[PDB]
Amino acid sequence: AEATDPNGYIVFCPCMGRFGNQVDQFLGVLAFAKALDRTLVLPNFIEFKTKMIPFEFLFQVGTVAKYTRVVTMQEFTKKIMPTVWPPEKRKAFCWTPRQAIAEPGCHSKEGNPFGPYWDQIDVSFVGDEYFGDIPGGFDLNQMGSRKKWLEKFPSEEYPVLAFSSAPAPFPSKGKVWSIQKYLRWSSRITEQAKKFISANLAKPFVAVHLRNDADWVRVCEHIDTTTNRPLFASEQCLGEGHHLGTLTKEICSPSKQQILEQIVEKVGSIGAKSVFVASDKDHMIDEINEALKPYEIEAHRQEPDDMYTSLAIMGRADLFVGNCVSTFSHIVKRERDHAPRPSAFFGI
Amino acid sequence: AEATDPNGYIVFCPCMGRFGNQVDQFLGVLAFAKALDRTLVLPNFIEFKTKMIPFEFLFQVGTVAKYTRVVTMQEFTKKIMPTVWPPEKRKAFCWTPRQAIAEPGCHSKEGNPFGPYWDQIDVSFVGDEYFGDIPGGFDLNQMGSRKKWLEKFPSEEYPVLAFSSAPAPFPSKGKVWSIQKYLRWSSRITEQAKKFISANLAKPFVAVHLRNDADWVRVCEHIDTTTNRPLFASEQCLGEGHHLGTLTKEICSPSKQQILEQIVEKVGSIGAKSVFVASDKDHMIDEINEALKPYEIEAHRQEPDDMYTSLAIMGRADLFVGNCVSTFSHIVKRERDHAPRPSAFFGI
Repeated sequence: AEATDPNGYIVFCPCMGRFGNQVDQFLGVLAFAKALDRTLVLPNFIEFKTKMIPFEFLFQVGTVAKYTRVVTMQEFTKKIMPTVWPPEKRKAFCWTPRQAIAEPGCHSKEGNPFGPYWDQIDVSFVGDEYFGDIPGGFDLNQMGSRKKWLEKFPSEEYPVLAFSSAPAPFPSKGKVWSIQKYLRWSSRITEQAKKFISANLAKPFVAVHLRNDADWVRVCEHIDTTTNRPLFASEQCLGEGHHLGTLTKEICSPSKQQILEQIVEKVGSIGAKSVFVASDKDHMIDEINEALKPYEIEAHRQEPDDMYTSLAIMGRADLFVGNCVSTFSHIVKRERDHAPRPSAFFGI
Repeated sequence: AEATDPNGYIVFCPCMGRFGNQVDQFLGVLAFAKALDRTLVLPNFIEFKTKMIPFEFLFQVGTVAKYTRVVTMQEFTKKIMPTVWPPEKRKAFCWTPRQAIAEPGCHSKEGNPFGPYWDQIDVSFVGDEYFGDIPGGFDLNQMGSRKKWLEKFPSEEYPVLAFSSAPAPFPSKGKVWSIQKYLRWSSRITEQAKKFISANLAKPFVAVHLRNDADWVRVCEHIDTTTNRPLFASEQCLGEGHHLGTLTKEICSPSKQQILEQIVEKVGSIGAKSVFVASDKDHMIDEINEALKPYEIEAHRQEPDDMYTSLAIMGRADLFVGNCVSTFSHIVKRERDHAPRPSAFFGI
């Protein structure tokens, strides 16, 4: 006999993008759950090898609970689902019906990682509900929107709002960035971060995020400086709606020369004794070491490059230099601001 | 030098479902274009063999123009696109960014028939815009929604609103059904309809729509009579929100016996001299002929079964017996009501 939340629950797939995008929307989902006053089922994060990673393996449940009411996916499946969310009542929630690429619907389980995510917790949907007629959908930005959610999907009939995709803005709104202070790395991640730092990174150290795979270069070469709209996390350095300047290809994709000059500069600025590099592809260790040869310091990376432990290391750095467009860099910026530790971005 | 509409244009893919669903949303799109006061680019309809069928091959442009301002796809590509919609300005419009199954976006051209549709008219998108923050999206149902469309997407910057999917409710709202009176079959279709009738269908004739492929049977066996919500076109026989009765599996998927009894009954009722059958699969010609043997009349079908000419034939029938759940049957019902000719449905 489990006593469940009378207001009910939200559960969702963090089904868009890599970890950067997933954390970016997760901040919004926390706000949305708080605003609706429903318990948030903490997601399994998704990694592409498909691997589901429990929230609690990465971040501390105790800490996130200081923002809003939460349960782990483990608690939800074992303790909550059996008494309030039987298989006959499992409905998925999306904006509008869509054509499968099956009747018109959300297609919550079509493709990867959509299907694997829900299959991980033995969930099949027996119907869809739509929220497009609630003004702003999940924004809660508009008058009567919050109440329409309560009106349209009452907890008795709808104890679980299960979302096909994260019910949150992408990219995240400035108002949710500070929620990052409630994402505290797990003990395992923090131990690993500390071990690496003591083993390889003489203090003070500069940590850098480099983004340079072909997919990334393609997005950067599309930038329109005349319209100058946000791209991914670009507002982190340029302000809301870019009121501070123009997003350039130099900012999105700094050249090897631009990277090396700016690293040498930042090392000089703080009298750094080591450099840490995290990258999606080219860590430029050999080129950076060649550049820092006169300072008698070296650059170090993780092998293999553990995404989560690298974020934690960058969070602990004496100085962080990130890529302004990258949501992965945005995790670091927000942690350093709120979890203020000095940060900088390439080309700004 | 073409003088174009200062208010601009709407173009869309009828990217959901077979022709029934496509016409169902098209009625809504006509209303939406009318409400926004933008010229509607008439779609190419989609058939799965992927084949694009020009609007004007099926329906009369003159007739639809009596509802709202329209141009054919041919006019749009040759006369309009070159002066107001250059490749650099071709943006797609959807509710929210989504994950491709590519950066987050509408993915207007991912899969089939999405990609082939836009490739048919040589359109590639260079960016996405979202409309989820306009209350109700394309509903225009809500106060300030119409004006937010005008405010957010002005014709100067946005001369073409190009939609990834039809910007219309599915299933269609009762308020749009009467718009079907502005869909008048082309001369080619009507000639073919008449030829078949004179050749095979002694008057008066009963026309029947039969739906029975495996995919269909699967949807019908999911019906919940206790919640009794609309399914596809079911409101055509049961009223808005089913205020008239309960949608049953008998209505959705009538048995062979139920079909045969009800056909014999309807033939009796009007002293019918022939039967016409249109089906997605089993036309039951041999079983129906066995049943009508005592009336000395026969059932006839088209070979191969031309979807469009069959709808036109059913529209002209002395009595139509349709499937209440089917949007294909709903085309017939609405034509007979508005284009009132007698209609009936199996199991009601």
